[PDB]
Amino acid sequence: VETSVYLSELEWKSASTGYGEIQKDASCDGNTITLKGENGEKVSYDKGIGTHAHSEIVYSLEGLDYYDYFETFVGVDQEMAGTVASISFEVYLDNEKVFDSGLMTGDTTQKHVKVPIAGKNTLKLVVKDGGDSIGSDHGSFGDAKLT
Ligand SMILES: [Ca+2]
Repeated sequence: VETSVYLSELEWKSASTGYGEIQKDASCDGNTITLKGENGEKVSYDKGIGTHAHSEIVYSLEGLDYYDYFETFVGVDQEMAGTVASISFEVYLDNEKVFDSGLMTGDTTQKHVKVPIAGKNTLKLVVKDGGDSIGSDHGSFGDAKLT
């Protein structure tokens, strides 16, 4: 088995997005995924999932009970720096929310997610539209993986 498994290596049970394709290892516009770093500069990610509010992406963890955590960084993909981008990220394990970023705009520093998955069957990623419109709502999951 792999020591970690990127979500981009897995097939989802279902996936919706507000634009285009859910992109494997790229932003929803097909660029290298970038998030806002603590120093104000971009942080680039080789692996991850790029999507667009409103998005719900559901993965089965059947045959993946090997792993302790789901880990990822989340934020507005910095291809939309300077825009009206406004989103939130939620992560569910089975039927409960385990992570909620609250509102993130283009300048909001990326957030790290590390949630335990032991004993759970289903991982669901949600990108919501910040309560305005989906305009510029490009949300990326940097380094998203089971580990
Ligand atoms: Ca929005």
